[PDB]
Amino acid sequence: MWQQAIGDALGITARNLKKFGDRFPHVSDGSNKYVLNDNTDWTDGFWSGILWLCYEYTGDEQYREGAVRTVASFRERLDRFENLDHHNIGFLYSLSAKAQWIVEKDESARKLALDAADVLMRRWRADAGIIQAWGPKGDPENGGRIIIDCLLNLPLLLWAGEQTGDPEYRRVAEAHALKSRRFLVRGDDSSYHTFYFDPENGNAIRGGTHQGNTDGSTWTRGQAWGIYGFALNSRYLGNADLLETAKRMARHFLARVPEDGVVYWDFEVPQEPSSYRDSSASAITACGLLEIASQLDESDPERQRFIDAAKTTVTALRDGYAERDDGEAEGFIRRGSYHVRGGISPDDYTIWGDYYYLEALLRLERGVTGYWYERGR
Ligand SMILES: CC(=O)N[C@@H]1[C@@H](O[C@@H]2OC(C(=O)O)=C[C@H](O)[C@H]2O)[C@@H](O)[C@@H](CO)O[C@H]1O
Repeated sequence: MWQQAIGDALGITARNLKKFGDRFPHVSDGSNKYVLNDNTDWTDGFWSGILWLCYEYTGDEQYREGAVRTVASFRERLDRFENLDHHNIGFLYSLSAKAQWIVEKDESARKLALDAADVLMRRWRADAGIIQAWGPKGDPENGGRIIIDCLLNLPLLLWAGEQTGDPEYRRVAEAHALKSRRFLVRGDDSSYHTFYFDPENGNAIRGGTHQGNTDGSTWTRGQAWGIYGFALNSRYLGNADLLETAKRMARHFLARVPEDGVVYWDFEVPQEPSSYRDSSASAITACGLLEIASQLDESDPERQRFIDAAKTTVTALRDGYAERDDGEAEGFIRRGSYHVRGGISPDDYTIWGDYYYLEALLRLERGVTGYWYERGR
């Protein structure tokens, strides 16, 4: 039921690895070909994650060799501090360096991940009690802003905390997670994309977005980041409240899935066929659902209900958005959207979409849970 889907992904990945060389895929832009970069964006780690997933499934060394090469690329990126002045250090190094340590216990990868965790830690603003999303410290407009995406970048810190025994990692991680729950999540279980606090004291100011339709809409990927993100912090912290929030945001998402099973880019715009979609949001959510389920009690009937929703979602992605390995297609799933309001790849492949789509398949077929935490933790 999942072998066929995985099969096409494996084939597409093998071809890409040869085609791309040492370059990294980000998103497509009006075609079945990925636009590449020299490891300079926030999405580069997803390529690494895909390669490590393919290796774990097949045992095929060509995948492992490609992943190892990206790790070397990440060491260079880190020791040069190239475009890392943001919170996405987690997405970047959890799926690359920490991934290798999770897969084969490579001490060298472990240290790199730890090195990367230290840099991310210096993004914490004591006065505001948050981890700054974008820009250098004190940035006039972003110095006190947090984003729901950041929840997915906390696993790197939490993992490092357990690795080093340094309590500060978990302290700042839990604090930021709770702050996010109070201000980014809304009363109807929906969510804001970003939230602003007073840099001087950390007082709440306002919620808002630059990727969602309006400050008060629900950017589906934002919601997705929340679902999976809160569930991941929930696991590390053993926080029943964060888990509850994950489930709330999940149920909200599920009740707004359109007919073909894959969501539009924002829940608060007309849910019409001519509107852009965001397959990546559905992909992230499928993983979120499985993570939540994995934390529930067996007697919890909602557990199987989430697993089934995750399956239905992956199946929906497979039947309507997945690319068959036709020798040309470079992406796993179509119709992802990067920045709709901005006009940037609103109907294309997204490397993160591809990663979560595969992680979902690996979770469902082999019980392989990705690289957010140690296997068996
Ligand atoms: C480093 C940075 O700020 N990059 C911008 C992008 O931000 C990323 O967006 C997403 C996403 O899911 O789309 C996830 C990351 O958490 C976040 O840092 C994004 O805003 C993009 C839109 O055009 O612009 C980049 O500059």
